[PDB]
Amino acid sequence: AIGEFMVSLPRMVYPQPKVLTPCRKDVLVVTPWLAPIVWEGTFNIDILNEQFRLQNTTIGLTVFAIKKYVAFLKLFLETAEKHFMVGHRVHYYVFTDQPAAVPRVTLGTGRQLSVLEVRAYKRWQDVSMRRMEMISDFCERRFLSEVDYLVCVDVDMEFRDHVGVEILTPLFGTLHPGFYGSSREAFTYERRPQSQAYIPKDEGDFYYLGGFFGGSVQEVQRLTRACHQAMMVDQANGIEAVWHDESHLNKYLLRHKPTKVLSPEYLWDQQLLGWPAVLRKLRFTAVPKNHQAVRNP
Amino acid sequence: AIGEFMVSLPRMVYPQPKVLTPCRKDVLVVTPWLAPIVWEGTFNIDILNEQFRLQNTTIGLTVFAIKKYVAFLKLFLETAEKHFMVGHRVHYYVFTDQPAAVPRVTLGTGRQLSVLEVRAYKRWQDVSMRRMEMISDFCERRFLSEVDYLVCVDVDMEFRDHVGVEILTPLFGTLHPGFYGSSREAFTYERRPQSQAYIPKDEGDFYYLGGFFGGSVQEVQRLTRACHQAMMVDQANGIEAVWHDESHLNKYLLRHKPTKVLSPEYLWDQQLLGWPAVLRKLRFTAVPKNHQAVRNP
Ligand SMILES: O=c1ccn([C@@H]2O[C@H](COP(=O)(O)OP(=O)(O)O)[C@@H](O)[C@H]2O)c(=O)[nH]1
Ligand SMILES: O=c1ccn([C@@H]2O[C@H](COP(=O)(O)OP(=O)(O)O)[C@@H](O)[C@H]2O)c(=O)[nH]1
Ligand SMILES: [Mn+2]
Ligand SMILES: [Mn+2]
Repeated sequence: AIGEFMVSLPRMVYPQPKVLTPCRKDVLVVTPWLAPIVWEGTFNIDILNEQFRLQNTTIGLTVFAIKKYVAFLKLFLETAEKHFMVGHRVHYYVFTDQPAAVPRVTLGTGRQLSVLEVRAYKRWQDVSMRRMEMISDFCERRFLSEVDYLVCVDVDMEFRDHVGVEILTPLFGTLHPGFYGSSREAFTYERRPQSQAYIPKDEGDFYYLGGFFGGSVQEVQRLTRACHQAMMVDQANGIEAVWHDESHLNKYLLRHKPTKVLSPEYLWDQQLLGWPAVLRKLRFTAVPKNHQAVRNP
Repeated sequence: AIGEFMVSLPRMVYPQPKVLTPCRKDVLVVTPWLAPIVWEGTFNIDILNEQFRLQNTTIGLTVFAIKKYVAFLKLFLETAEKHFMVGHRVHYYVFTDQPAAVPRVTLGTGRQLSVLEVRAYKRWQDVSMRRMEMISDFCERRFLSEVDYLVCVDVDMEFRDHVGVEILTPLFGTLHPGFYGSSREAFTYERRPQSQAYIPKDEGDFYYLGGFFGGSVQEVQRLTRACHQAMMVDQANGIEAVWHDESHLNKYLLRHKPTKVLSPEYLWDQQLLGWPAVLRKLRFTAVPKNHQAVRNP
């Protein structure tokens, strides 16, 4: 449940937060609209686990495995079992054009998996973009009755470390690992005024990822419906945003500020970007792929 | 309104938040349960004003002026007009045993004041404590229909600088200016196990003030009802907590973590504590008083 009566926390023994000692002095840990930016060291997971278990929180995790990307599911799901919301109720929703190719992964107690068959688009861009329509369609029925929060991620990934209830909030995005140190004029937002995703060079807070966002079911429904509608407008006008669904997600999160922002710990590419000092953990990471080969027949 | 459909923010030009630059390196700006700690420099008030004006937010401010404390109202209200939620809808609720002693203060547009007559208790401790009952009684009727948030403060105070929508959240407390640098064993929590306010020496996050707390009407109703009920249990058992309503508020906020914490900028005593470097602003400050004289006939 979200927003129900909250029972008292039990007695807990943990280190006192000290007002005159920051958790992290090397990074921004709160946005200018007072949303936490989630980095290792900023949260006590024991307190958060208590809060969320006392609400019997259920988390849905959506992942698309269309065409050749079914090959990524086994590692994705097996590592999710090790690191994603362990001890909490989890419902995986695997969207695929090949139900028979979904691997048989052994799940911990209180965790379930549903396979949702969908159509495969020819263009990888359309496969990526149509996730917004598909997620919004499934919010309207299944998700509202079955989960409290939705977490929507790419499949070409593996969990390596804890991804837990610290991320949960009405609406979150994740800082793209390529651009967290960049100035806004360098962000690869859509820059053509003819697109609904357009952001001028003097606007923007952060560059968020298309591959890891989420929130309450209500807020995820809103985001995905808005991005789908914006994409349909662009299609009618003969324009496709430079980075597809990610461009639209960035426009949405500029105008509807997220209530938490995840640091790049939560989506990293170690082959491309290494392991900087500012990252104490690499939690969820890119699996190397040959883009041209895996995206086409 | 709270939790209604949120329209898009307009285009705004403001400084980009930089991920590799903290707003404040000298203080903790987020709690271990991912609640912001509100200090100058951590928020862009223009973004926040937009968010809250787009929801047509109404803020109630409760203040008790019982017996001789009616003398503090003129300065309290006149300075509130200069600094408290300016541009937002405000409803002041002045609880008093002397309606005719409430000064005629000129209010800005969109602001109103209601005088609520209540009984005066003999003991200043009981006057302070019974605010919980009185606030919870008035939540049940007036406040739920009239305001979105409640802010509950002491009267023996003046505003000197901005106190605005940065504070608004489901539930907040304020760091006591005497103890923000103290270790938890030094906090003046109730230490007798016989009291409902009891907190052991190895528990506690912060020492919060009885004089400045608030939140949504629902959460303030919960807090005030719980503290009143706990006080009634103590009374039946022949014990009065060491710091009265403040002791109970501290117990409640230990077990029900606030969703924002206000820094001591928001309740300061300059005569007792000066103006430390860590305080960039003194927003709401103690008016000097002779405690013995003003609390008794
Ligand atoms: O043929 C495809 C292309 C894309 N995707 C899905 O769309 C996501 C985004 O595409 P991709 O991971 O290639 O984008 P990148 O991370 O490289 O930006 C993938 O993770 C898959 O979940 C898919 O299932 N099959
Ligand atoms: O005779 C009294 C005693 C207390 N109060 C109210 O109770 C609050 C708390 O008391 P006080 O300010 O004396 O406490 P302190 O700040 O000194 O702890 C005051 O601000 C008033 O709002 C009052 O109205 N009349
Ligand atoms: Mn990917
Ligand atoms: Mn006072």
